[PDB]
Formats: sequence, C-alpha cells, structure tokens
Amino acid sequence: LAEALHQAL
Ligand SMILES: [Co+2]
Repeated sequence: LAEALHQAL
C-alpha cells in the first residue's frame, strides 16, 4: 500500500 500510494501521488 505505501508504495501504491507513492506511485499514485
Ligand atoms: Co516510493
């Protein structure tokens, strides 16, 4: 999740 969100943002 941490990096999924990092990509998204
Ligand atoms: Co990252």
